[PDB]
Amino acid sequence: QLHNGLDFSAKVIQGSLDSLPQEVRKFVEGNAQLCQPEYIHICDGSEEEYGRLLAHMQEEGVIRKLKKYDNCWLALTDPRDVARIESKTVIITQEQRDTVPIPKSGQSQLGRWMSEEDFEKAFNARFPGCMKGRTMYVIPFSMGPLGSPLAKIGIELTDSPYVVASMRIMTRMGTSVLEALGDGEFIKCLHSVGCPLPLKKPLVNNWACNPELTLIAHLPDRREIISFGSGYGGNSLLGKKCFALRIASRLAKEEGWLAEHMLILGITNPEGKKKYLAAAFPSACGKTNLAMMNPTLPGWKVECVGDDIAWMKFDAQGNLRAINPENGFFGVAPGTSVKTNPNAIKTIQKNTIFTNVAETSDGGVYWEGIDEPLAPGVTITSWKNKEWRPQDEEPCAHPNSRFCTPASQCPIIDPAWESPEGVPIEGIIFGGRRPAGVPLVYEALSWQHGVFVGAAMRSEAVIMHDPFAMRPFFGYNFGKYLAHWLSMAHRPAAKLPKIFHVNWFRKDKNGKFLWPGFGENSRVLEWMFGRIEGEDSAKLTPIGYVPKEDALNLKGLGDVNVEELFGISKEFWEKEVEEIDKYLEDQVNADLPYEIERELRALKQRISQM
Ligand SMILES: O=C([O-])C(=O)[O-]
Ligand SMILES: [Mn+2]
Ligand SMILES: [Mn+2]
Ligand code: NA
Repeated sequence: QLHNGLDFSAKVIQGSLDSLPQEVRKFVEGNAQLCQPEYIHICDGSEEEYGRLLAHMQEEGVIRKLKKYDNCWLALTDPRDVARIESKTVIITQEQRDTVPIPKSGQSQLGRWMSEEDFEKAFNARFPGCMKGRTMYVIPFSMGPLGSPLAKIGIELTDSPYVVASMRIMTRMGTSVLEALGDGEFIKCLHSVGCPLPLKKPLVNNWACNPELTLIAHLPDRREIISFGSGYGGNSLLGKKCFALRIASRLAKEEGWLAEHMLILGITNPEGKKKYLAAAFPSACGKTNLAMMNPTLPGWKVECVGDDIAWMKFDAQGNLRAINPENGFFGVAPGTSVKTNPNAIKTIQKNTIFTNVAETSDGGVYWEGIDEPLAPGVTITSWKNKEWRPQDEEPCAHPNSRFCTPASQCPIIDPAWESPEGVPIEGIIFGGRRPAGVPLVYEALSWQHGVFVGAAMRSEAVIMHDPFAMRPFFGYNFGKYLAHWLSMAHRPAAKLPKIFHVNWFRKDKNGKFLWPGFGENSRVLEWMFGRIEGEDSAKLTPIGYVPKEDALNLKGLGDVNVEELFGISKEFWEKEVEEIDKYLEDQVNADLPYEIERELRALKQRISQM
């Protein structure tokens, strides 16, 4: 430099620009030049850093300590900033069609593209000087076990201490990640709450955000994630959805692997034989519930590898190896009870950050569906910081409120949850909320049919399409994604996992659920287990294999309505197939793999013959 305006060394309050890898320093310094932070804090990932940052946020009123628990915290946000906003979530590529198929109707439900040109304008409208008066935190994080050949590293720059704290839980972060990275490639993650000081607008609930300018951008060819205006969850914790789904799915396409919205669980039978299963459900269908299920069948054990995302790659032996890229659970809080999820309740008792849940007068947490009586006299403060009663119109916790907890604390965390080589997947489970027509469980007829079943997934929010549970998350053209899945069948040695589809939520003719669910879902898993083992416990139907008469263990369940629960009606499925046909033609069109259209034609024909 000729002057003093490019070297940010004097601004570093922890760490050293001289200690960073070359490309890390350039990423850090270049963005400091643009965003103009008062300070640069290079995170070390220490407990000391963590505790002090927590106490600082506490003193500022950004978070509250929950006194009932061990080292637990509560953040209440500005009500404008409570969730991911897909309309403000975009992927930038040279051509639109690389990001999304071109829909015949004109409006895509499979993603949202922005031109390079439009993003540049948006970027320039947002980031210059955006961190004035704030600390820029530098988060070196690994997605996956540090030593895993399947793990990927990112650097996230942020002006939110809430993000730092949450990222510590959700990823492996700190000095060891920088040491592991060296001069290797990393995903560039830039985040700002978009409120430079002095504040131009009112600070609501001590929660910095810029709703009008909120934009969550992905530049896969630049390996960059750029997010502005939201401090919340999947908008700000850049490793989770942005990196481990959107960027990663593109990388996976390029490199021969898969990045998927799937839980990973290990299940052991009463004979000591263990299998790993993956399952993709929409974000309201019992995913965390299944991942840390407490099975009701004697002698069965379920252990949790991950509850949200899976990175999967065939090894030289042909086994589909999976890792959980995350280091914690960012779970939806309402609906979590000792009934629905006893192991979740146990996990979140300590070292856990809660966001937008209710607080009890004795320093505890509360939300809809917690199904836990309070002592008389104990009162509730809602997520809106106001007195609340169980009979009031509005809920005490926001529907998208969250716990943010360490994975290592789950009482049934799998002993291989951090194994570098990953765990061998033997089955993949798709599923949704369908009150009618769709059986409790069926098995895909082939890999190609299995990919179709994934592609055809629909779930009651109105029943909407959500293929592979990836609708908000495709890093690239969904048709190409289908092609990618299909190509797995053409590599020699590959042991293709059996594919199943589940529906826990089928109802009778008056609104009553047909299946008790929760821990009883172990009875369905047992069937899958046996089918993987090659047992003839199946009956052929037009939609795939279903359990034979008496194949399902229904002991202790009373009078289960088997005929309704597993009923398949021509009328319903004629409608179903036409709807899938119209959806795929519109939304995928020219990019629809031949094999998928073939499976569609085949299903239609099987239905026509019943
Ligand atoms: O936060 C999540 O996990 C989601 O929205 O799928
Ligand atoms: Mn998810
Ligand atoms: Mn359930
Ligand atoms: Na707050």
